[PDB]
Amino acid sequence: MIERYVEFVGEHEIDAIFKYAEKLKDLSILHVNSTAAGGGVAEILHRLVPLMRELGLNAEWKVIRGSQDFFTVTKSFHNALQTGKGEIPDEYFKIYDEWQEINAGEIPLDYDVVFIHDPQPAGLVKYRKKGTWIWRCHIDISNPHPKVWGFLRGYISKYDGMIVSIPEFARDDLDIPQIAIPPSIDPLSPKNMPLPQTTVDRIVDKFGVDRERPIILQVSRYDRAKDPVGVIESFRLAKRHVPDAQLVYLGSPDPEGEVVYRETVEAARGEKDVHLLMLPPNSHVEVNAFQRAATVVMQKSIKEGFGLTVSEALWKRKPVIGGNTGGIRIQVINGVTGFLVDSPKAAAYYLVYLLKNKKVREEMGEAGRDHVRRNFLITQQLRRYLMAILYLTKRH
Repeated sequence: MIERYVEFVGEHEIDAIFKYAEKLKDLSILHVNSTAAGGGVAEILHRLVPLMRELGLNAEWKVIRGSQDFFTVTKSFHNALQTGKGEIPDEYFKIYDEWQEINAGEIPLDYDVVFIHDPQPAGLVKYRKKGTWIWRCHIDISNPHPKVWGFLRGYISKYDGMIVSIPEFARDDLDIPQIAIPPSIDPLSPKNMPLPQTTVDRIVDKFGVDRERPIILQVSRYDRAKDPVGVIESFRLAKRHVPDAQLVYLGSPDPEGEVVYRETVEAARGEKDVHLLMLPPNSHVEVNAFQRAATVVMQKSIKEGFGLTVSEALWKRKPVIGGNTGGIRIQVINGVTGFLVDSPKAAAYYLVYLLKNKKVREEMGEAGRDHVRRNFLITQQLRRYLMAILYLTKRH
């Protein structure tokens, strides 16, 4: 409930939210993405859409369907757009388009406002009627594979507006409005709520991790973009100087991903104190408990549109060692809320610095929680989302 947020952000932001929502009460809003389970987008929508309806907005959230072929194509597009690299068969474009049509027939699109999340449903804009169409981009499109980008830009050019996570993802080759809105954490979700010590203790012990010794935690999938191998390498460098330290890689189960996990177990071979965990999706309380038991959190991404796991860690007063890329850079303020690093070596250096400097850790943790309170709580994202709808629907 919106009132419960006053203790975090204060009445001014809450009154402004209600004021904006008053001007939108008569609009029908559709959100579309490609998954209702796990990932940053699903986790935002699961908290953001219910808050919209409580404000009395008519907001609906539909998820596309696809074959396993379809998700091979979209995962190759994702990696292409973020890395700038890859070999894309022309067949991939055909499969994408087919599933846009299947999905258009099965999804009524007659809304005043349509939000399409990420590249997977971006092709639905070919079946647009009227209203205001907004492309919500959650990925790094600063330096994309030019063919996958050129194809996807075909569709993006047909939208009325576009939301990116940080301003650095705004494109020069697009002349539609491009609005920077950082994602956010819901401080009252199961992922972020306060837990009793009894629950933290109980969940951390269940996975054989020792609470009496320092815990280094990365929460992320076993994807190349999260660099699980580099995190193990960072940890093995640090272990020479912090012998008690434990590593917990808390992941979720693609054939590329099964190889990454494989390489991670291999890079970890010879270390008892490395825990490569594999939790079912929606293990929110378990992620909460691990983030609260952690001494230091890593998010050593090679590419990251934002990385909610960073704001989650900072909110629980944990310093983060972040990959110097994408939206990690607005969450990790170097020397203040954590350290930005370009290599496993520099990650290792800062792991050792933070594990040996308790007062600095605790102080960065307080600065971390304060940075999230002012910038990355759901109420901030909701206010800016309402402001964007109001702005773009008045241009039509």
